[PDB]
Amino acid sequence: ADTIVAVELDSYPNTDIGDPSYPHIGIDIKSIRSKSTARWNMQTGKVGTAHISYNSVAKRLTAVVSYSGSSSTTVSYDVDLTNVLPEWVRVGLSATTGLYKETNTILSWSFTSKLKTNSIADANALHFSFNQFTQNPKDLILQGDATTDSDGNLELTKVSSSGSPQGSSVGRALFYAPVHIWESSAVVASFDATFTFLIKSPDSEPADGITFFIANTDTSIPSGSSGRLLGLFPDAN
Amino acid sequence: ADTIVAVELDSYPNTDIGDPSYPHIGIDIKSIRSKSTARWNMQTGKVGTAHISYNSVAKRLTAVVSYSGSSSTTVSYDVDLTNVLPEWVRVGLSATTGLYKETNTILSWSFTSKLKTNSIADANALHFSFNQFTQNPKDLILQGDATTDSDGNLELTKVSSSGSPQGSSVGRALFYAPVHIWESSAVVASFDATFTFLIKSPDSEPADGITFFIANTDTSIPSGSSGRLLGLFPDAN
Amino acid sequence: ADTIVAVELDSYPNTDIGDPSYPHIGIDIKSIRSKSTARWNMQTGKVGTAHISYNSVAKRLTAVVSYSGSSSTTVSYDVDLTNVLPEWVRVGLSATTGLYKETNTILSWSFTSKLKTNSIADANALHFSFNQFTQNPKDLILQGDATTDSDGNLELTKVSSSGSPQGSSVGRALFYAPVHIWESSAVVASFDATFTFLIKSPDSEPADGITFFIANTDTSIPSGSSGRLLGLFPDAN
Amino acid sequence: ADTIVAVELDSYPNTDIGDPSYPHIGIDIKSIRSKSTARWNMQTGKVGTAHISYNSVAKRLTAVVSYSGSSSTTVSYDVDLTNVLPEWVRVGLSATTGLYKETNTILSWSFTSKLKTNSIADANALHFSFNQFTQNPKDLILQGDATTDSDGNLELTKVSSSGSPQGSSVGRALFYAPVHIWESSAVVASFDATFTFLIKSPDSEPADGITFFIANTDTSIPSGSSGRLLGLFPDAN
Ligand SMILES: OC[C@H]1O[C@H](Oc2c[nH]c3ccc(Br)c(Cl)c23)[C@@H](O)[C@@H](O)[C@@H]1O
Ligand SMILES: OC[C@H]1O[C@H](Oc2c[nH]c3ccc(Br)c(Cl)c23)[C@@H](O)[C@@H](O)[C@@H]1O
Ligand SMILES: OC[C@H]1O[C@H](Oc2c[nH]c3ccc(Br)c(Cl)c23)[C@@H](O)[C@@H](O)[C@@H]1O
Ligand SMILES: OC[C@H]1O[C@H](Oc2c[nH]c3ccc(Br)c(Cl)c23)[C@@H](O)[C@@H](O)[C@@H]1O
Ligand SMILES: [Ca+2]
Ligand SMILES: [Ca+2]
Ligand SMILES: [Ca+2]
Ligand SMILES: [Ca+2]
Ligand SMILES: [Mn+2]
Ligand SMILES: [Mn+2]
Ligand SMILES: [Mn+2]
Ligand SMILES: [Mn+2]
Ligand code: NA
Ligand code: NA
Ligand code: NA
Ligand code: NA
Repeated sequence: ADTIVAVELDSYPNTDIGDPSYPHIGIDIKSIRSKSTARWNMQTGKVGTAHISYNSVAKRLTAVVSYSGSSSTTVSYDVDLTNVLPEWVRVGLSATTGLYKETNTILSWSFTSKLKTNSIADANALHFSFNQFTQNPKDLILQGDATTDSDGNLELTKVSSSGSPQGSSVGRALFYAPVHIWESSAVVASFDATFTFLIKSPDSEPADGITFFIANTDTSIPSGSSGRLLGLFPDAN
Repeated sequence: ADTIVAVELDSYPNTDIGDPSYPHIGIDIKSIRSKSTARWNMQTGKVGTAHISYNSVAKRLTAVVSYSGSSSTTVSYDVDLTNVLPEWVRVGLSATTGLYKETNTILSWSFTSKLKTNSIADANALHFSFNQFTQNPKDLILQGDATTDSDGNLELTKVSSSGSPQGSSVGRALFYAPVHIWESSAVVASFDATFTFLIKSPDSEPADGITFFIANTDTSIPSGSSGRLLGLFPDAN
Repeated sequence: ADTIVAVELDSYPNTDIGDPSYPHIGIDIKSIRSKSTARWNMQTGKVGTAHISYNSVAKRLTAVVSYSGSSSTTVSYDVDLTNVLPEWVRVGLSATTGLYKETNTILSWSFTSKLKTNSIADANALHFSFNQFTQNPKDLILQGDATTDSDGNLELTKVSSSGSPQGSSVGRALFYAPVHIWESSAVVASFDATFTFLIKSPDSEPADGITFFIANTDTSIPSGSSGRLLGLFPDAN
Repeated sequence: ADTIVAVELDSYPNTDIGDPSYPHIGIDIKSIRSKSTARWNMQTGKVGTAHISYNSVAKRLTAVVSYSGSSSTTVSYDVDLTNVLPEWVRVGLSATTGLYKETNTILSWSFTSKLKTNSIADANALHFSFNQFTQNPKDLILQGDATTDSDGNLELTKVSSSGSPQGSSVGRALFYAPVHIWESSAVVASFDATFTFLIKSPDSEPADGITFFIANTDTSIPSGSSGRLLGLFPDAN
């Protein structure tokens, strides 16, 4: 199995597998069963922003999800990532729909990782930023249903040519380069990610969610990971 | 009185005013009496590095102080900085000697502050980096005894022309521009600082310490802030 | 007199003092009489963007001014800036109106300066970015008529409470910190600036222009610098 | 054939194929026959630094190669890179030896590419920085003889376990991710690279050189590209 750490924007409460009884954001460490969650007043049809951060000194993975003038939902979790992840990883975005559906539309995404070693200059750095997506994003590994559209958006899950979301979809986008997310001689390892997103749905209870995740480099969509497993895990353990 | 938040590298245990009984690093919020400390195996005559970070989501101010191959001392403290500091601040370095003495030599210093508001692009940013100091550092406000030397170092406290440290010294260096360190509409406010330093001393128990601090914009060295008060506070309350 | 290098967005052709006979962008080195100009299809009432760059190896100061889908005007000039400017400068924006008028509204501004010396890490850096302006921009030196408005814009020249531009106005905004724009031991010195702007006017021939400029640190608006002298020069020599 | 743009640090004058009669730096556009060269006072056994820059407004590709206190060699060339390179590229370092030999040791490498579109925020960015190299650099495509060593250096050409350079060697290292180096709607495209290097040799006339290059994404070492062709070209046309 892969090794996964994620920030989930989970629109659909799957209380049979431990979700709280509301839409929520969560921090996931090697399980769909979040280690920490917060209530999320998700707003269909409005552009949201997520900002995720972590550093190895603080050892606190945090996320905030906002809609302008609209709400600010925050979650954090204390964890030593170096003890969980391999030292080389790929970073990505995932999304699913199930019986119920929603767009999982990414409008922009940025990511920064640093390793520091007793200088004002980083010992290692990686940064990428997209404020739109090309028709042929050569620096993305697209998995499952994920595609880019004529508007420059990344559609993680399937949408029809009219823009309507489809059920039973899974898709992911990984940055092409492996990231050296920790190294045993570094003094500090830190990372930050931001993305903006648009979730539209006609459904009473839109589903299922989208995530930013960090994984082993050769990560692939697990078999059986549609709907409530957000394209990340093979089961609900 | 000024309003001060600091990371102290405190070489001299002043147990009468609450220091632990060893050299230590500490996080100071409006008092010399640190809110959190860690033991510090300080090494005279070796170049050290300090890395300080905070973000408004995590609400955890952290520092790590290292000497290569030598030791890694870390301290953190959970606090909401926006509720403590004014929204405009100056950032700086301070140092003192007292009866006992040490160089408080800064070899490099960098600082980054960001404000983010629902885009992959910062809503506001400030960054500065010095890997050496000019003879006339026009972007620094030098206070007290602080000066730059012919080697490109910032000598926060007095040193003789042979390089020997002097007692009863206080000095500070502030970045010239005010920094907008938080703002009530921002989704996230974050800052990072790094500096490298050299503390030499002939004394059995070198004193007194050096700090990175954040203050009201018009901050000045308090009267009576030499030695154990590290140039930051007018008393030990 | 001050020492000035500027990029001018010159809406009004003052052919008596050497302007071409059209609105134009220009590179100005110690004179209002541009060293290089390009025709500018300026569009009142639309948001424009300017990007300015220079590096000491290439020795080519360049600017591009764009309106989305609208036009792209570019100018460059080969010059060794280190031989013209003092090693410490302030950077700023200036604007004027004269008999004829226009808003000189700045919506965002960023600036980066680097000094490099045989490492992958900069020897010195300064960066600032504003994507809006506070009511009390403590890190700006406002000169003349320049003010910030309730919308978060910087109004370099006077506008009425209805937003109508006024004639015979001059204003400038400088970044608070001096910038070490070159240093004799650096291998490379480089700088980049971006701003976005909005020029509205009811006038047949809107006037007079706005600039990004670099000057001696103590620069002030010259006497007699309204209208065609864009707040930068005391005469048209 | 591949499509190549390079900055060459050419230690060995191959005057039969157009080199000047001295060690030199050069800018290469689709040929080994440099479009522009400068004399280079190369210093065996000393660490050097190269800084390379380009932007689409200025249209001037420049390089400077320095040894501290030692010499500063600069070359530039006016060219519109968007008309030469594909819009997606890989970036890399190459080196060769031939009959005569030298180490082609890279100690650090950084690279930044930006695309800007009428905001203070980049429309697209990629940055990477290595201040040393891992034993298994998962974000590098190593070609030919290139390897990383136990000291954290990248040895582009073969060296023995005692550190002695070998003849008839070719090697390259490419960054794993493709780079979107230009795009037809961008207002500006810019890139910067820095690396530090160490060239040791016992030979009277050390050979052959090392380069930073930009190529089509699927670039490979051409057959017959050892020695004077610096691993980049299949012939001397
Ligand atoms: O998309 C929402 C959910 O739809 C499905 O689960 C169901 C939620 N409501 C239901 C109602 C009926 C039945 Br049948 C099923 Cl499986 C479900 C499953 O696909 C879940 O994995 C998914 O989280
Ligand atoms: O520099 C170390 C310290 O020296 C002084 O306190 C003393 C430490 N040891 C002593 C021994 C004797 C006497 Br007298 C004095 Cl005040 C002290 C004071 O200046 C303190 O503020 C300072 O922390
Ligand atoms: O704002 C545009 C210009 O208005 C003035 O110059 C004039 C341009 N057209 C005119 C027409 C009449 C007279 Br009177 C005057 Cl001074 C001028 C002067 O204020 C110029 O400096 C300025 O460039
Ligand atoms: O490494 C230096 C050079 O060595 C070779 O060319 C020669 C330079 N001096 C010579 C002297 C003798 C002979 Br045989 C040969 Cl091929 C050469 C060839 O391998 C060249 O491609 C290379 O630039
Ligand atoms: Ca769920
Ligand atoms: Ca103390
Ligand atoms: Ca004019
Ligand atoms: Ca050659
Ligand atoms: Mn959940
Ligand atoms: Mn203390
Ligand atoms: Mn003009
Ligand atoms: Mn050559
Ligand atoms: Na878009
Ligand atoms: Na130094
Ligand atoms: Na605005
Ligand atoms: Na090294």
